[PDB]
Amino acid sequence: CTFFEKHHRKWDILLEKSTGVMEAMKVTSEEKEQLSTAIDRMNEGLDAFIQLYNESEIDEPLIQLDDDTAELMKQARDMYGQEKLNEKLNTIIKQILSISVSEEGEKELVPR
Repeated sequence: CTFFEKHHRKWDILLEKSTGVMEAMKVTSEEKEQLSTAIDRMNEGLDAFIQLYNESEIDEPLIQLDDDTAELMKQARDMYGQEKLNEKLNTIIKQILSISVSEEGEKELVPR
């Protein structure tokens, strides 16, 4: 992202800055810090990166891909909800997770 990669390390930057700092990008307005950030890069960044990865950032050698990101949205969605906005995040995450970014795994393994 800041070295060589472009978006390959950006999606992780948006997921690492959005709900990976809890202020560096979580205290931008809350509603705008989740939406603006859910569209900022998640817009074409997700639709793109996803169309390039569709694993949640697997290509990127970090841990795997599931925890690489899931661990982020998990710790948040398990600690507060995703960014302390669960109230509205549930939709922001459900949207940025149902948009087919989670892992294009039928929404998430099993729907029902």
